[PDB]
Amino acid sequence: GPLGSMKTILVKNLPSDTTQEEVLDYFSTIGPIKSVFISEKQANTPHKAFVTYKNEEESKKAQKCLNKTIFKNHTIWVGPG
Repeated sequence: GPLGSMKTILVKNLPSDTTQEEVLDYFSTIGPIKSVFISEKQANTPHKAFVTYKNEEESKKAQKCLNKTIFKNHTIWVGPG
């Protein structure tokens, strides 16, 4: 699609001690990633991170392939930014 922001997806529920490199490694299974942002923790809210893919085709596939997968010992949710 035409909007570059779409290449950035939201990852919910990563463990609090997860590193940016670990996110890179896990999400790079789908395709190349430009950047990883682990957001500051919001009060009373699950952890959130944003992964920006090089290609929208791969960000879409990541949502399908990685939603409700098990990252170490946490289930994670993956969807649109």
